[PDB]
Amino acid sequence: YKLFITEGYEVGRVNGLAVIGESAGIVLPIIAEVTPSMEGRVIATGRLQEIAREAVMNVSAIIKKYTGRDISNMDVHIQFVGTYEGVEGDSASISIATAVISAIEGIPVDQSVAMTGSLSVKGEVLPVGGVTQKIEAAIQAGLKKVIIPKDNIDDVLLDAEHEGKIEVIPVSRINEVLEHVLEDGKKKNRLMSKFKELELAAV
Amino acid sequence: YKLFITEGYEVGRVNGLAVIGESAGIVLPIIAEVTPSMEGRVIATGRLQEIAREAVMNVSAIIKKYTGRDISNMDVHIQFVGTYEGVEGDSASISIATAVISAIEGIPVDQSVAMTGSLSVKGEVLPVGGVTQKIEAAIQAGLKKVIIPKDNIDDVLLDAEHEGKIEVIPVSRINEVLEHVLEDGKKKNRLMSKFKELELAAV
Amino acid sequence: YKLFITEGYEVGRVNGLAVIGESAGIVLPIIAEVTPSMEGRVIATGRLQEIAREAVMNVSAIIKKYTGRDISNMDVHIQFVGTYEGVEGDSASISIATAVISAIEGIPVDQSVAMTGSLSVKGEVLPVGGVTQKIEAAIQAGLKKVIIPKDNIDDVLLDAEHEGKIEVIPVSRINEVLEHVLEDGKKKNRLMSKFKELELAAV
Amino acid sequence: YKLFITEGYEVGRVNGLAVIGESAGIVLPIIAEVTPSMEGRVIATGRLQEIAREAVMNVSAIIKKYTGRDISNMDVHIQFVGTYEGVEGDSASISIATAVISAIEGIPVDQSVAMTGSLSVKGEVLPVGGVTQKIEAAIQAGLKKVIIPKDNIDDVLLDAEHEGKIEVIPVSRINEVLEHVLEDGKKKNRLMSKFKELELAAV
Amino acid sequence: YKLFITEGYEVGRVNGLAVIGESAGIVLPIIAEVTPSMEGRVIATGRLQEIAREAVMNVSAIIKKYTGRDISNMDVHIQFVGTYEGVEGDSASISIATAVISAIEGIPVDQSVAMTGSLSVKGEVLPVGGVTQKIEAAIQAGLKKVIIPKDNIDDVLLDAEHEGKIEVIPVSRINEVLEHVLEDGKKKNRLMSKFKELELAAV
Amino acid sequence: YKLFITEGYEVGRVNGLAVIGESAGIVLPIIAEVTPSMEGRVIATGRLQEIAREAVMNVSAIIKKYTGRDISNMDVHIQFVGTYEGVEGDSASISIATAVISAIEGIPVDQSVAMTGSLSVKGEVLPVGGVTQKIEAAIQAGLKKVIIPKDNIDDVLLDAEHEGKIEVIPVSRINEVLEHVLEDGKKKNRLMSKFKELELAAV
Ligand SMILES: [Ca+2]
Ligand SMILES: [Ca+2]
Ligand SMILES: [Ca+2]
Ligand SMILES: [Ca+2]
Ligand SMILES: [Ca+2]
Ligand SMILES: [Ca+2]
Ligand SMILES: [Ca+2]
Ligand SMILES: [Ca+2]
Ligand SMILES: [Ca+2]
Ligand SMILES: [Ca+2]
Ligand SMILES: [Ca+2]
Ligand SMILES: [Ca+2]
Repeated sequence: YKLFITEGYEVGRVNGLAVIGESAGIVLPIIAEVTPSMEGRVIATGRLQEIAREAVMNVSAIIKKYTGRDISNMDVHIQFVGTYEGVEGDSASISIATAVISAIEGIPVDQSVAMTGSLSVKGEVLPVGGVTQKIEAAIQAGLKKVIIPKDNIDDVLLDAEHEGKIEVIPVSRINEVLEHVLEDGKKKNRLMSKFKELELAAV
Repeated sequence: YKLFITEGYEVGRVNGLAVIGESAGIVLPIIAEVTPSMEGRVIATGRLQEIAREAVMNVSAIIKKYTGRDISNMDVHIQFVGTYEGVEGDSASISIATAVISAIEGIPVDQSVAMTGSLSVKGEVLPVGGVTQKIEAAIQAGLKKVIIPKDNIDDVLLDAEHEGKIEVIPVSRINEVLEHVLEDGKKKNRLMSKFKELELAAV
Repeated sequence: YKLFITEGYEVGRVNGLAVIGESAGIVLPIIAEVTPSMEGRVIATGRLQEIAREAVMNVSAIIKKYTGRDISNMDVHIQFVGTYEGVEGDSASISIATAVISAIEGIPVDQSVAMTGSLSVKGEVLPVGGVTQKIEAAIQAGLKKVIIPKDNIDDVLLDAEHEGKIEVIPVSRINEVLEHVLEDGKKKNRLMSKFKELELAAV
Repeated sequence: YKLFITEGYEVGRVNGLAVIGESAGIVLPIIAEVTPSMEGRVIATGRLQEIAREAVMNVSAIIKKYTGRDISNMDVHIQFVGTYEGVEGDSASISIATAVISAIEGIPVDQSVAMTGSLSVKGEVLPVGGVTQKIEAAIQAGLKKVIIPKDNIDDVLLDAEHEGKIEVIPVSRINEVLEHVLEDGKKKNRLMSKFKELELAAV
Repeated sequence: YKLFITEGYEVGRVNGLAVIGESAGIVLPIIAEVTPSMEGRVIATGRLQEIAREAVMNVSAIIKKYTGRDISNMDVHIQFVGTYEGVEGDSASISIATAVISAIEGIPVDQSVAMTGSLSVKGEVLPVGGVTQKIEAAIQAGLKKVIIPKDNIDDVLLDAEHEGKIEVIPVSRINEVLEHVLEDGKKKNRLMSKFKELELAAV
Repeated sequence: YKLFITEGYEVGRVNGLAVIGESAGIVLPIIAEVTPSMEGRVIATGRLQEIAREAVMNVSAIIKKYTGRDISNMDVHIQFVGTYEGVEGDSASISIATAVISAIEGIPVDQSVAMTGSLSVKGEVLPVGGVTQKIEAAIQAGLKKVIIPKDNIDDVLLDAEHEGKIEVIPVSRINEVLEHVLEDGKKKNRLMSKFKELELAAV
């Protein structure tokens, strides 16, 4: 049995990447759900709950500004799949942000694409540590692609036999992440049209 | 005397399964109660309190979304029956989730059915470790059926004389767990009607 | 001098029973006090503080649900009388639960009645170990009655000359414990009227 | 030089009594200070730190209930004067409780009065071991009076020439201890007025 | 990879300075975003969230008074780039205030200029601790200029080889900070015209 | 660098006095700003925000009654200069009230005068604790005068070498505070003319 899925499309689930110990990479799947608040809360537990809060607050800024979803009146539940002492997650993890966008919009995410990076409140993907070891974990898991922050491209140093095994996609901003992982369709086209103004503002 | 009941129907009580040490299985009964908050709290103590928090937060997402119960204004008390050093429970244990649903709805649970698995915030039952040893513990306890995550079916390897002694029921999602363990009746039919939208969204 | 009282009625004090070593029984008196929180805390120290927490959290569920006392805004102080290495107390000890109910309601407890058992969050008295040795300790202390969980009746095996010396009262639920130990009067009648719904829900 | 004072009145200092080895008595002075917490802590070190915690938690119940001092927002520092291997202190020692009340109220304690006993969470003074040997230690120290738990009066057996040398004062409850040791004055009268409800509730 | 940018102009991003431990300086970039409130909230998490609240409330006074932006009907998201135990930020940090003004006005900030100081509700820049160590951190980061409170000029003591490497700009008030860091243009000229009345009122 | 100014006149800034720990005095400068509400809010953060609310609500009564300023349609921002765990401020601090009056009227306050006291809703200055230690802090800061509540005159006990170093001014009411600290001029004369009716009503 595995705790991640490696192919196919699922709503609210993203294959993020993290580190354990100082250096070893892991696949850290995130599952998100949004509910009416019946003020809304970020509902998370465990050692990574602060990263969940960072990611959800940061993605909420972009969701309010560019899509107009009233995420402040939602409860946002973040689940980390897999429990390990010593996990270090990405600040404001883009995997968590992506899972929330998927959950709110009902648009599934490609499970064959892993990702790492930190989401800024403006929508930029900021660089992170451990990118080589995270890519190695994605290869060992049988994933097809890995999204990384563009400023981490020169941090990648793979041995001879991790080379050629995974596609590495550098990104600047969240809308590029979404382009690469959301299932193609009308819903996706509508959502990306809203995030166009984020891209225009940034470039 | 035993600490579990093996037949009959009881509100708020579920025969979960866990491991002690690395490998040995145990029956881990859960008892849940919900109260008005007089914000509500998850009230749990001991070594497994984090699993209780995970389960209750995850089941709360599905309860709010699909049934509309205001579980955020309830106190949720989780009790683990039996105290053992070295118990490892299922992340977000489905036994705890089930006990909470039973307690809130007032619908009793079949004590002859044990279960193991992890509840996702979306209602899926995720795979767990130790399923063979947990099934062995259920057989030694005299239980009739065991619910397991479907992805763990190929993890089961029972000796000649544990074979034929217990029914093993693989599940994908929480609504299937409820179908197998809640007492038949009008209350159950009403509740399952609400969870229909979860099943439709998932398939 | 003794550390327990064996006759008479006192608020907040209950003669519980425990084991020391593997097998030897002891009388373990509990004294409880409740105070305004000036969120409230469970205040306990020593080797048995976890049992105190279990008992107080479990009894709080039933107090909130059936009596409406705002115990979440109280500090609950639990004292164990007598200090011994190697004491094993009853999980969620009913003696502690009873002491708390007595303390909150101001209704004294019969000191001639000892008790053992574990309180469920639903109000049931769950079975415990060592009941014969605990009854022996109650007899040696000169107590008149001992409340035990009903599922432990067939665990009792007393020698010829412990026989006939103490009344053994099996119980299913907390309201029966209270019926046997609280001082008769208007206060008691009012309290038991509230716990009637617990009995009805259980049977 | 001595480590105890035997006459006069001092804030926060009480001449308690303890045992060393199995049987020998000692005077064990306690010094307490309370500070704002800048949640408050019980700050104690050494072999007797658990007795300090018991005493301070138990006296805190009575302080909150009857005097309304917010002792939960104070740090409570307990010092044992004199360092000896093998000291056995009184559970929930009344000397520690008294020192804390004195420190919080700013009312000095009579250094000519020693005391032994255990404080209940309800304000009762519970019996202790070794009272004869503790009285002997108080006589050898030149103290004038010794407060003991009333249930220990029949434990006193003094030789011919310890007789007639010290006044022995049996007590039921903490308010009687305070009456005997706090310096007379307006502050004391105000404090004792608050503890009147404890005495009324007890009798 | 770095977490700060050292040249160029970006909306909503400012290179602030902080201390870690007692003495060591760090560059602490701030990213701000403002959104419609869909009352508005200050949205911040982590150890520095109180400094974020102080800065945003203080800058809001000056924004309302002098520019008339309805910041009370905005959500203000503050992100600290870089996560470190033991960071001590500037009270009411001017870097946070500047980031908010930039975000609301859409006027980018010079990334080659670091800053430290505390914003008063009247628009003054108040002195801070650790200015030498903060300047050292800015030099080690390759920044070109550092804005400091004027009252901290005599606190600067740089070794021989930190000297000559960075321009140090003392300021009295926020409008001077903006003059030094906002990108020149029509937007900036319009904004500074509004803050003219702040300067006139102050001098 | 210091966080207080000790000479000169500034709008909206007052050198208040507070205590840290139990006893030590500190200078606690307050800075206030008022803005149109664009209902108005009291905007304050940190550990002292309740004192800010008390002071601003109490001073608002006197401002509405005697000066007719529509302070209910203003936002009132209160800043405490200096951040310390364990600060205890004056209830309804007169320093905060004074800062607000100065800010609304545009009349600067003498920075050489410190003050302590609590403002009543009727304009009286009520007594406070720690006045000796607060005066000591003002002397150590190099302030020239300290305003105290008249009922605290007999609480002052300064050592030989704090004596003769600061002028101590006892007051009954807010209009006397203003007479001593507001800059002389036409604005002040106009304001004091309005508060004349407060003095007449009080005497
Ligand atoms: Ca390729
Ligand atoms: Ca590539
Ligand atoms: Ca079968
Ligand atoms: Ca099957
Ligand atoms: Ca009988
Ligand atoms: Ca019987
Ligand atoms: Ca005598
Ligand atoms: Ca006597
Ligand atoms: Ca230069
Ligand atoms: Ca310069
Ligand atoms: Ca003079
Ligand atoms: Ca004078």
